[PDB]
Amino acid sequence: AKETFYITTPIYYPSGNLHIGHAYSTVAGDVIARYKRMQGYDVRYLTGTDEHGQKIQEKAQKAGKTEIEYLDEMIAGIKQLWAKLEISNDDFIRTTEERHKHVVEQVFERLLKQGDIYLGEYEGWYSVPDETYYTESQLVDPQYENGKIIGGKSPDSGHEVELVKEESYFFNISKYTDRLLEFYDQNPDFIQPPSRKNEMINNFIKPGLADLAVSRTSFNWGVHVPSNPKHVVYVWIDALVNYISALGYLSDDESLFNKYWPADIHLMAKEIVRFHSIIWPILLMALDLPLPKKVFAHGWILMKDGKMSKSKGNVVDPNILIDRYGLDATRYYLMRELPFGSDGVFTPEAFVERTNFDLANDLGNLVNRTISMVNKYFDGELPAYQGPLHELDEEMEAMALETVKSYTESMESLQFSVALSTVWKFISRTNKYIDETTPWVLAKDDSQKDMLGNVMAHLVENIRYAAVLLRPFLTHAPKEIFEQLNINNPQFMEFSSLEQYGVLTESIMVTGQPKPIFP
Ligand SMILES: Clc1ccc(Nc2nc(NCc3nc4ccccc4[nH]3)nc(N3CCOCC3)n2)c(Cl)c1
Ligand SMILES: [Mg+2]
Repeated sequence: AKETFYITTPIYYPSGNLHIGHAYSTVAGDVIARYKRMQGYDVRYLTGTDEHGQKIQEKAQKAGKTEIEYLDEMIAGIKQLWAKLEISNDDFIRTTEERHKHVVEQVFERLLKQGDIYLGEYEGWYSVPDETYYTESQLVDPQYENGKIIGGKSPDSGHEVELVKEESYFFNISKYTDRLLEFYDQNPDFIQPPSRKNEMINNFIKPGLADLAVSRTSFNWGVHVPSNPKHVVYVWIDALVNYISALGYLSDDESLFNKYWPADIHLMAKEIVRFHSIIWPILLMALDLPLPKKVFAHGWILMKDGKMSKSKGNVVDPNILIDRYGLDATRYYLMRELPFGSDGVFTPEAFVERTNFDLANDLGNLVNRTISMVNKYFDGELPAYQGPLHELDEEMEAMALETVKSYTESMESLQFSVALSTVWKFISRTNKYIDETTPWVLAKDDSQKDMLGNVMAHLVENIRYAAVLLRPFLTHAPKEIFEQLNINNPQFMEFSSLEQYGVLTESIMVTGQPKPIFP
């Protein structure tokens, strides 16, 4: 077998308007997926949607549609974005799918039988419009009476909160506390970034874990608890098991599950990392199922006003960006501007600057300079590579291998903006190499055609290296670079083709008519 690799994005909630940060997750998952497939893994890459709850019932009803009708339309639009981003997801899990709903049912009923889930009462500070409960310390403008909390406001919307008591099934999770802590100890790389682990052991595990209310009686649109249909499965169990339902767990064909579980990486935004680090492995322990090998939270893409939403007036539509500026530009900015363990920022100015200077100038003009010259000096015939003939070739070819080495180390540690900048260090140095070798000077001396060709050989081989490294990130530039150069063998486009510098042992006819990589 190709060794398997299973990567996931969270399931998105179909409110209707998607930012660059929802886009960030799918694009990054895609970079990981494309990269793993290039390394020879049997990849499965999952995304999908969280389709249940009170808020969808309401959305549907305002739009004047049934839930499904409303849902199908939100999802058509979601899947359209991911097609337009060229997300290489192998499947798309909808929580409204029988395959998912059947898992939810069975999972719930089993934890009931085991005695992990019990009937009690939830009490909390509820916000009607937010469809969300808040802790006393999360309240804004709290109201006190003789030292006791009596009311306050939602920190999201600022609507008044109201104390609600309600009947809930509860999943007893603190019973798995010491196992979880042992699982963290035996799996040190589990939580990425790892600085995220202690804040969580501190803030959430050691206080320690409260029983989790996992159903409600207050909505209809959702998976009903079979032994008790008045109760509907709340977000925790419904959303998490997306990752195992998509694989045919507990169906009649569990081959995908047997093949791909456990996941190698759950990728997520930081707001739900706690849920995937604590609740999720505990639920898996309760099901006697293997735990995922890694969970990775990325930061947010912020503005100058500051975090991104419909409300502040700071929403950026990935869609218009692809249209305005091109696909490769958009994918590039997102991956290039979000460091591991940090938030990033969208400025229209920063965007155009990164697209112009990195992509169009550094890369695009290296390619056009190089073809122009092969066409001026050799009428389109690129002399086959020979060896490191020029004083600078030996350390430049070393730099090419060092580029690939340092890129791979960044790709494995999830440090994408660093893998990209490393490639661009090599990009720039290849541009420097034209200035250094001044081919036009060589071109005037007939006894220098060998060296001229050596210089050209290097430039192209340097371009080819950068195109291969960029393939997980950019779905257009690399292919269009290989065509322009008339590198037409699929093998010369793979990672293995980078182990030894100078791979074009025969003459090739670069394009007569080179156009911009980035228009
Ligand atoms: Cl893969 C994945 C994706 C998301 C999440 N978390 C997550 N999602 C959502 N979505 C909206 C939402 N509301 C829902 C109601 C019923 C069923 C599914 C519902 N989904 N809402 C929350 N809330 C946490 C507490 O405040 C209120 C909402 N948490 C998890 Cl744990 C896993
Ligand atoms: Mg009822």
